[PDB]
Formats: sequence, C-alpha cells, structure tokens
Amino acid sequence: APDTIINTSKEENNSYYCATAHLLRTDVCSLVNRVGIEPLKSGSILSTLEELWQAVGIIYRLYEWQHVSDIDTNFKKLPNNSDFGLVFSVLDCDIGYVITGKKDSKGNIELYDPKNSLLIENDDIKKYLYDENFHRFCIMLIISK
Amino acid sequence: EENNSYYCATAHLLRTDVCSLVNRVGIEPLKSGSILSTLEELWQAVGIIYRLYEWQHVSDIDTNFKKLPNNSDFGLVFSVLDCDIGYVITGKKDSKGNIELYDPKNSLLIENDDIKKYLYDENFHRFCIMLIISKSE
Ligand SMILES: [Cl-]
Ligand SMILES: [Cl-]
Repeated sequence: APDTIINTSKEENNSYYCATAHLLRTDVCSLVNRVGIEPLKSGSILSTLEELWQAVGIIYRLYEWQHVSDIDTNFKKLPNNSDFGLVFSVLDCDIGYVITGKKDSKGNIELYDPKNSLLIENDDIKKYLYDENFHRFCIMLIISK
Repeated sequence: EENNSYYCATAHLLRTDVCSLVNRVGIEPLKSGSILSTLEELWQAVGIIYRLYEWQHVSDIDTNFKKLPNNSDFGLVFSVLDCDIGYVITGKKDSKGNIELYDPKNSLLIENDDIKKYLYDENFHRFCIMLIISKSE
C-alpha cells in the first residue's frame, strides 16, 4: 500500500526497485520501509529481481534467457491481460537491466521503463529494442500478489 | 490433508517436519489452482529463496541437471499424465556432482542411471526446477 513519496534518490531508484514498484502499483518508499535496500545479490540482476519479488510476495512464472530476435514469439504466447517484468542483457552494461510490460485484451504489447519514464507501444517496440542495444532477455510473468 | 507433496517436499528441504512447518505458515490452500504457485507461495512464507526455471519437457532434464552447480538443494514440480495438478519432489547435486532425487510422500530415493527409468515410470511430461539459494530452519 503506497506511502508518501518523492520518488526518493541515490540507488533505491534502480531498475529492479523501480520496475517492481510500478508492477505492484506502489512506490519505492513503501518498498524500502518494508524489505529494505537490497544490494546486488550474487552479481546477477535476475537473482536480485527474483529475490525482491520473493520478499514482496509476487508469484511469477519465468521464461529463460533467449535472443531478442525471438521476443515477439514469447510476446505472442503470453496470455491477454498480463503484467510482466523483462530483464535484458545490454552491450554496454556488465549487469542486466529491468523494464516492465503488459499485454492488453486485444493482445497488444506496451513496455514501460520506469527509471527513465519511457513508454513504448507495439509498432515502436522493434525500433526500441534495437536502439537500446538489447541482446538477450528474460520475461518474469506475474501470476498473483 | 497436509500429507501433500508440496508440504512434504518443503519440510524435507528445510530439515524439519510438516507439523512444525504448519504452526508457521498455517495451512495455506492450493493458490491459483497451481502446485507451482502454491510451492512459490509456501517458500516465500518460510524464507526459502529460490531461482525459478522455465517449464521444460522432461527429455531436456539431464541438460538442466548438467548445468546445476555442485552442493545444490532444489525442488522439482512435475506435470503428470494422470494428475490434474502438479507433483513436487526434492533434489540434490552433492559435492561430487551426482544428482539424487527424493519423493518424500512415498519415501523414494533415486540416484543417477535410475533417473531416466524413474521419470518414465512416473508419467512425468514437463517439469520446473526451484533452486534453493537460502534456508531459515
Ligand atoms: Cl490505482
Ligand atoms: Cl542470470
């Protein structure tokens, strides 16, 4: 349940905190006052994203590392009205990077990068994944809260 | 009752028993109709921190085993031809790198070589590994 917030600063405003707070529809202050300030567990953003979801009670299904060429095939197999996390490997990043996404009733995809306030809809999604130097990806589909 | 694989599998991995697990936790029902969902929700409750794997066919299981690091405890949720829901067993990759599987509800222990025979006998179709990172007994 949301607390009063100013988006806070330093490094609670990381992808994985920011992506998790958007999907739970809460804020990063509610996220640090419960659970705490999570360091990078085991060096993998995936591991720290997963264990942040375990801490806050998100029940998810995981889809393993694949090349970004076959991402629309994963998009097509997702159920309609579904929210999910998206961990990407990046050419100029030594760790992963997390964005959020949703599938609407009509089967469209919308992607949201909360840390950079970036919102992408179908028909701009291909250009975005290319512009962002995304290579591999891993989808975390929420089942329940 | 509470003699269910997911409770029994979680209590075997935690090095405890289900009755002292259930005064913790309570008796949580089948969340979302999913044995996977119920295992995840039971593990978050008790503090088992896991890495979730993609559902995969049982044929590709020896490769998943092959990539697991030594000294690993894990759960394994199976799809079963004659079961409407999943079934949970426990697993280990010890220091020497052998795989051992334990079905707690039916007290069965399976080691390498018998694993292909075992998974075929049990009518398992796909599977999903939950690798333990952290316990709090
Ligand atoms: Cl709202
Ligand atoms: Cl990883």
